[PDB]
Amino acid sequence: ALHFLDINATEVKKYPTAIQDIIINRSFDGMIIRGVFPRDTMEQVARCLEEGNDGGMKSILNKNEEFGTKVAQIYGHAIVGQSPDLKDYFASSAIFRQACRTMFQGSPDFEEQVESIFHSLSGLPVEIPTGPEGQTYTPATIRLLLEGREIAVHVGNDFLLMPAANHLKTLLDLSDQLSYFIPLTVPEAGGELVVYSLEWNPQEYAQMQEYMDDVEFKIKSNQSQSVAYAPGPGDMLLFNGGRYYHRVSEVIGNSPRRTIGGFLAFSKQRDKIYYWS
Ligand SMILES: [C-]#[N+][C@@H]1[C@@H]2c3c([nH]c4ccccc34)C(C)(C)[C@H]2CC[C@@]1(C)CC
Ligand SMILES: O=C(O)CCC(=O)C(=O)O
Ligand SMILES: [Cl-]
Ligand SMILES: [Fe+2]
Repeated sequence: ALHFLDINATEVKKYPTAIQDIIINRSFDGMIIRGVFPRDTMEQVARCLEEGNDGGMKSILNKNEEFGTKVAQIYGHAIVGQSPDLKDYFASSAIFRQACRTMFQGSPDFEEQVESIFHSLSGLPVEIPTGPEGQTYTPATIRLLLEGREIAVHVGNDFLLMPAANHLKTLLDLSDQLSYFIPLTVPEAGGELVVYSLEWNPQEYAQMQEYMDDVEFKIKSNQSQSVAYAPGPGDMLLFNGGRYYHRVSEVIGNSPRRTIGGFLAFSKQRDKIYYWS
């Protein structure tokens, strides 16, 4: 069974070892952190994406039509499924950061608030990784799930074994990568993070549709227990997506599910938190 804490964002400094407790000690598996961003800020950002005045965010929208209903539309390239050079990824990452910064209008700033949370939950400095030639990684991508669309089952630690993570790998501690996301908008029904009790195993691909099908088989071959979560707008769900297989259930109704999220992990020497998408 999976164990998620649930606290208000005001309390995050009282859980200074929370990230260590999830990744290293495994004393629990995730957290719902309520009101990390105000509801106003989330609505504002959602409007910016609706109305088009999004600081250039729509210029880096990846519809991912060649994968159908099993993925989301992603603003900015995610690290998943990129060429090891990451040329396109770094181009969109740069745009994502300035666009995100623009839409949040320091109310509060996305990166500052997210870093503040991760800092309070670890007592560590928090940074966005840097590429071989100084290129910024993106701190997040925005995931848009339209009606009928879901996010196929997968697990995060597989991503660190993909060619696109070749640089990241060198910066990171080999421990579990956590996932985080914050809903900007929630759907009328469905669109729940469903986490399975099945654990990723290092003793058991890189092409994407091939990967998704490989995991869906692995999920159907085990049929293990699951729990569903549906955090509200502005709530951060932080959990061990690296270890536990999970998906996002089909979005029911016309209201799209918009999340801003990514991943975080310890640096090589466990003296820093990196976060990215
Ligand atoms: C959606 N989504 C992302 C991952 C993703 C998948 N397949 C894709 C194909 C093309 C672009 C992205 C993906 C999987 C099912 C691994 C998706 C997991 C969730 C992601 C937001 C992770 C960056
Ligand atoms: O809902 C999202 O944006 C991502 C869901 C997910 O797979 C994760 O949090 O790792
Ligand atoms: Cl993941
Ligand atoms: Fe995930």
